[PDB]
Amino acid sequence: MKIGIIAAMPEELAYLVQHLDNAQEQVVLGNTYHTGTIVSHEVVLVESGIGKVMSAMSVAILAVHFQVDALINTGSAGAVAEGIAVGDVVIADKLAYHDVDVTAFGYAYGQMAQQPLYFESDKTFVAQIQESLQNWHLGLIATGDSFVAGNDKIEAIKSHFPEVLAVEMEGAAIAQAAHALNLPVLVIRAMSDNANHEANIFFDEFIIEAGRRSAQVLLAFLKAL
Amino acid sequence: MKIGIIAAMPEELAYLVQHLDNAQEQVVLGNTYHTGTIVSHEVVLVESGIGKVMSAMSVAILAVHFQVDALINTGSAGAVAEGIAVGDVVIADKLAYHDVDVTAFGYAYGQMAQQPLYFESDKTFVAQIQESLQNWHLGLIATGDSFVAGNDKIEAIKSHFPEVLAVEMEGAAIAQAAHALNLPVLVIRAMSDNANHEANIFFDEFIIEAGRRSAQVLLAFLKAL
Ligand SMILES: Nc1nc2c(N)ncnc2[nH]1
Ligand SMILES: Nc1nc2c(N)ncnc2[nH]1
Ligand SMILES: Nc1nc2c(N)ncnc2[nH]1
Ligand SMILES: Nc1nc2c(N)ncnc2[nH]1
Repeated sequence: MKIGIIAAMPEELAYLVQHLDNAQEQVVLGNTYHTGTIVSHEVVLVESGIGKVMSAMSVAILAVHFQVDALINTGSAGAVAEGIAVGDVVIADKLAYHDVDVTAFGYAYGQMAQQPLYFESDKTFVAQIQESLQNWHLGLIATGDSFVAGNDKIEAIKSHFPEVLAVEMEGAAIAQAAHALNLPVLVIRAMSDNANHEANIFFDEFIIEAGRRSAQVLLAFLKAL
Repeated sequence: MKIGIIAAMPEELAYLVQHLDNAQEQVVLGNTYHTGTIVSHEVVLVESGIGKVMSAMSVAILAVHFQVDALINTGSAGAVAEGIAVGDVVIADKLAYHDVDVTAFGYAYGQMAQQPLYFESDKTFVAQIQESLQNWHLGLIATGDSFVAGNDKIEAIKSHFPEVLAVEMEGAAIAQAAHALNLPVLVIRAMSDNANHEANIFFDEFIIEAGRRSAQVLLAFLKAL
């Protein structure tokens, strides 16, 4: 499988670019796509930009232009669940939006129209990475076009998804796009903050570590795949 | 210019498909793209699906695969401003998200990270359609991954954007994607409801009319372009 690897920010893609063999760059519509191999696997790496729209466009271009067979999404997120420490890794076995409301038509809160409420990382990828797995957790990552920085927002999100482990701005968008384009995806994150009132401060301090930790898990997964 | 034309729902693309000359269909990653000409213009038509992610993927595929030169986005929206009647048309001279909060890093409410707060329909397209222009208005359309159906939500949105004329789920996403991919876009909508407690009921009754009215304005624009 040719694997597309997406990260929202440069800090989250840097470590992987450093491990890219026979690296080449291809500029497509103003963004750079890195091609080459990682431990034998044909990959395309891309820093998508932040949020639902930028994520969705990278998936579409990876699918249509680069003809990838699978996707891995890596980066940092905010820790919200019991037992999840800053620096921990979360493998998303489910993904959902925490900021979607089409309930007027009967959909569940969080469920986008003409979509399932929950998307999932590919089950075989999840089984394999668990085996290769750093303190880590398996569970729900909730996505929204918002940077969560307050207990009031955390509690709002938990009132809809009590089992949420972490929050961030792209996961469910990448999974929605991947599912629409018929591609398996694996979503991995490392915690840079607690999504609380200080979230922006700790995100700034720990983004590089979190980006690297998530990337290290991705590399361990590719070594075993 | 080869023009990509995007509508979220089938009801919003049907009238245009009926006016497509030498119509052909091309299936790309599970979605149908209609090619041909409308009043001499080379077009590609696509029903993107609902919401930010589906919109963004259609723009990316239109850009990268079909190599379009411009985009027109058409459909229905909910009327929220003074003087805007159900059935009226709104040409969006500005677009912004009403559901985005990255204020923790200093961005304005509604402003996505690494993006402007307001996107705009291409100024030359707006000048031309005004000339070709049905009761209609020129102003802000606010976008969110939510179907607005309550005065409480309307008032929430207006507290952030007092000049908002209508609300819907794709405009600003299409404009964000178009801007990122360096393509001019024109956003047009016809009102199917008032985004109030009955919004889903009136949307169901008037979606076909609204889809057609917006499409008729788009056709008048192409006839003059
Ligand atoms: N409405 C809805 N609830 C669920 C659930 N508990 N699990 C999966 N899909 C769902 N869809
Ligand atoms: N690393 C990271 N932290 C967060 C947060 N608190 N909210 C949204 N996205 C994020 N991404
Ligand atoms: N923060 C911010 N305010 C504005 C405004 N009033 N107009 C355009 N761009 C903006 N960006
Ligand atoms: N036609 C239409 N009405 C609406 C509404 N009230 N909210 C969001 N999108 C919409 N689209």
